[PDB]
Amino acid sequence: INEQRALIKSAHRYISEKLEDHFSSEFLPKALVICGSGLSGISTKIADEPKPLILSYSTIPGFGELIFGYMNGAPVVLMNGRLHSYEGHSLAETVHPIRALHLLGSINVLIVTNAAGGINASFKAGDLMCVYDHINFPGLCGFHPLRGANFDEFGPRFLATSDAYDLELRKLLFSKKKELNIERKIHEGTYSYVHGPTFESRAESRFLRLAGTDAVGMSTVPEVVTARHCGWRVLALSLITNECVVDPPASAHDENPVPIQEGKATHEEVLENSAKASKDVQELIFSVVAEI
Amino acid sequence: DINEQRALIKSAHRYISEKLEDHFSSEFLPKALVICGSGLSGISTKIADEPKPLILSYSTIPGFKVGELIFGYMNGAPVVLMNGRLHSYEGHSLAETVHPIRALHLLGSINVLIVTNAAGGINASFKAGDLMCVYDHINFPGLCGFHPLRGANFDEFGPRFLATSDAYDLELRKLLFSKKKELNIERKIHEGTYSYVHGPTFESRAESRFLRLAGTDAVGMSTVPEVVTARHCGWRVLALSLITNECVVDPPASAHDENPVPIQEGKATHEEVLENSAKASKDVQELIFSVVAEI
Amino acid sequence: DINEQRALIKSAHRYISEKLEDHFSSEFLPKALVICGSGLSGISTKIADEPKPLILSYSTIPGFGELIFGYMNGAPVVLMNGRLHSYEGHSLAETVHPIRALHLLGSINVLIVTNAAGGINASFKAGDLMCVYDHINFPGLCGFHPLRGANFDEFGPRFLATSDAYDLELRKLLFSKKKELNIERKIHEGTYSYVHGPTFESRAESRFLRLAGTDAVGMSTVPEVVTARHCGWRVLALSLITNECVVDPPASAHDENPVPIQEGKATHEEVLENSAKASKDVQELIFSVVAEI
Ligand code: HPA
Ligand code: HPA
Ligand code: HPA
Repeated sequence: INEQRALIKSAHRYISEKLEDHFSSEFLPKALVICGSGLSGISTKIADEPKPLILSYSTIPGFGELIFGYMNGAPVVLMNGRLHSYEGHSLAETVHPIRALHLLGSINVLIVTNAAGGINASFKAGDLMCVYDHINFPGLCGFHPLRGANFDEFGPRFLATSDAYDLELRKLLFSKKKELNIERKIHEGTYSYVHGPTFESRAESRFLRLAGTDAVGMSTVPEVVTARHCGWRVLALSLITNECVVDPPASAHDENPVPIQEGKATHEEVLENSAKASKDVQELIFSVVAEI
Repeated sequence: DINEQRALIKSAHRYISEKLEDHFSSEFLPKALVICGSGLSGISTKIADEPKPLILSYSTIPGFKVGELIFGYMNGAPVVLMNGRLHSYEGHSLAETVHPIRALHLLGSINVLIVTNAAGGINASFKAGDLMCVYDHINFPGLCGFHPLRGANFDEFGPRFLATSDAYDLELRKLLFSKKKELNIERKIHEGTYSYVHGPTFESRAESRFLRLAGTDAVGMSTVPEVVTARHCGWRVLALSLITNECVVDPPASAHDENPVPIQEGKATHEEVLENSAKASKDVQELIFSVVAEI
Repeated sequence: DINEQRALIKSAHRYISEKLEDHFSSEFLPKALVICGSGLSGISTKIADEPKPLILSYSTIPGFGELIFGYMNGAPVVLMNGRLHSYEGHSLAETVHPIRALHLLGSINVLIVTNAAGGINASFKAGDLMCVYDHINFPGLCGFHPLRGANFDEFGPRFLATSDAYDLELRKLLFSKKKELNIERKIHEGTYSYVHGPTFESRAESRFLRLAGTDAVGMSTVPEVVTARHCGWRVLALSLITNECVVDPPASAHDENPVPIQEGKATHEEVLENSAKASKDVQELIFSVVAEI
């Protein structure tokens, strides 16, 4: 833990010095925006003045790029590039940026998006889901970002997660949907984090629905839990990029079977629907960030 | 590396056995191991002063990591107490966590594990302050690969494939309820299923709802690896959970609610767990003290 | 680490390939890998004497129990006799290594795999078979996943669908051969749940598995299935129901005439006894199926 602490310190030391050298007045970001699915182009919405700062991950200790600048009048930090647990990284590596950035002392809000399969039978690809709760499946079984010695200078040994998704931020999001007259459906529901990288089988999706899942994805919950451990408020927004297949597969006894490949999830589909929802998601987040 | 685990178990047992020989006048053959989790932090005081008990710090015993083992007579019965158990969420391997059970099994006399812990109430009828006699468990991490028997089998202790459908001895549970009645303890003792989850987070609302749906009556971050290991060694097991808090299961306030309930309302805290553990300690302590005397 | 796994896979394939070329006078291109789990331990005896089969002990193959290469019912196959179960402490990469090594031969397009399983579906009886047409990979959902790590781009996609994991035509082939062979043994079609083991499930765990949609539970096979699919192979999976899981709640301390909690408990002895009983049928089924893959 003591070496993790050193890495986090070194990272903060590097970042804060770049900031004070780059910005005329002290740059104190209010929000970290993990620019996942839907948010690939929101950095273009960063204001020209003051000139934004772009730090490559490669030059930051423990860390793709961080972008520092003003967005709709508000000072933010953007993460373009994230580490997914299915790539083999430890969860400490995944959430290192949150802990490093916490040391700036100004960030109080995490805004994070991701792609997700719709488990709720009412959801359609293209819909969004504002996350109000989650199930951390890997967390229940030992794959937990807080496993190990507690970072006492950050948060408590035992962290409650029944209050993870700030109600006021969710109300802010829906007020901006209405204000912008965005017609895209925004559900409110439970996000289940599963490790991946497989898409769910039919039986797995049926299990997840039975378990109370509205949408399933392969990221975000470790970052949410770590941000909550640091005391941050969290807004999480899922893009429903595909409808999960839940019907039993064709029986060998069926006269006219539905092909088992029919409607199967693909990364191509995820990418295509992420791009379609991108303008709405970026404009929603653009509006929300000003009022934080 | 089962070899190196074996070496650790053997050296720990060597150390313990030799200390017992040096300390006690007569041979000391404990019949039970009591793991003193929540509500049992004080039961070491009930160990008889005569003959003088032996205290072994985890720091002085091989393989033990930290915490102490206390060897003595409780209510006329020779026992070993474990104070200061290890937890997986702290980063220890499950091997490290259950190592004490294997080391103590080599004394050849222990045939019962008695374990206590704190648990969140998942069953809607449970209240803070209630107890739950455990009659079944769900080993969630174990199903997924975080399992105390993972690795080469300790064939000198038990079978490669261990049944767990019979983990919680019926006669010991009946004894528990007998003593409850004998002691006139008015505190409720439920009978139910304990689910082991890794922690160290308290469950989200959806997580608790999932646990409830899966058949959980109480949830905690300990005990099941020790139970499974004790069963692999062929011991009987009595497990008792302190319901320290009622898990929040209702959905959080909707952004569309005009009169939303604060999402932090009723949130679990370690402070509440400690406070309720303490309020229950007297009853839990008298209960176990009474049980050990009748095997 | 993917560097190391790739080196092992390359070295294993080279060793196997060289042995095949020396051993068989004609080029040997197996079309199926048969993982000879429960019910299949004797199927190697149905390998044709001519051409003489090649047996490769695991201890001589890099990264690897024996591999048997030969002709079965006219078809070139490789048999895995010996598998590595995760509960023994092996990584999932080591467990599925043979599939990636053998994929480099460039001819296998089908995995046939058997295993023993506990019946979770209340209608299943010991002695029944279950043709798998879906699974739940509980360990995989929670992080214990054979594709965890950098992706093997040479084999398949970063993100793999598993809603189509159990080939329909192969399942129809299996049931056709059951009919043709006049096998009266029941063959269910349902969902296999993989759990780590090595414990047999508690009553509460089985009850949980049942409500999750499990028909049969076992401690193997799903990581192999997922890996074969990642390689683009078709999969036929067949479980032997070797015991009926204990699911009823245990006796209450308040019961007057409690049912003994030990009654009906699972034992490895029972698993092996029932695997033995079903073995003739399972071998006859797989033998006839490979002729048409
Ligand atoms: O169907 C899905 N499952 C898991 N993660 C996902 N991310 C996008 N779609 C999915
Ligand atoms: O709510 C809880 N969850 C998990 N472990 C616990 N130990 C006491 N309360 C709880
Ligand atoms: O009951 C069982 N559970 C898990 N694996 C099994 N393999 C055979 N029977 C079982």
